[PDB]
Amino acid sequence: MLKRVEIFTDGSCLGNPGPGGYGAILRYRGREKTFSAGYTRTTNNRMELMAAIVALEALKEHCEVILSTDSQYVRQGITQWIHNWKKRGWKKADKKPVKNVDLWKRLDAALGRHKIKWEWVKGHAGHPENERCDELARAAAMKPKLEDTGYQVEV
Repeated sequence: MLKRVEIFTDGSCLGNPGPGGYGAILRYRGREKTFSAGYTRTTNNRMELMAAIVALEALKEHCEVILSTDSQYVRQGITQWIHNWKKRGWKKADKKPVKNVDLWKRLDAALGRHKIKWEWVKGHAGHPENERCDELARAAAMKPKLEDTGYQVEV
């Protein structure tokens, strides 16, 4: 019987773009482990992705993951865009590069190593783990220690 793990993620910025942060809760057999980190300058989308990335990468063996988030950016990514992007070797129709391809590739990579089961949520109501993640992300964004080297900023 494959290890079953639940993952909750959320990421955001104190003004977008701006100081950002993410928070993830990885639960297993009633025991939970927290994950968080703050960056000097980044965007909401990157954080939403980072959260899922770090959590998934934390796993050290094949598992059955039940990933839950309220991020539409990640939702649409996984549900639609992600498939088409890979076909065109990571490049939109108008030849423009896909945004945050660095993090997307990383997420995809991590995803393929487990049996994911996505669960898209609406608000905080009836979703305590997620609310908690949001809390983690904000606190981390208050005093960021890391730096998002993959963030371009751009003129």
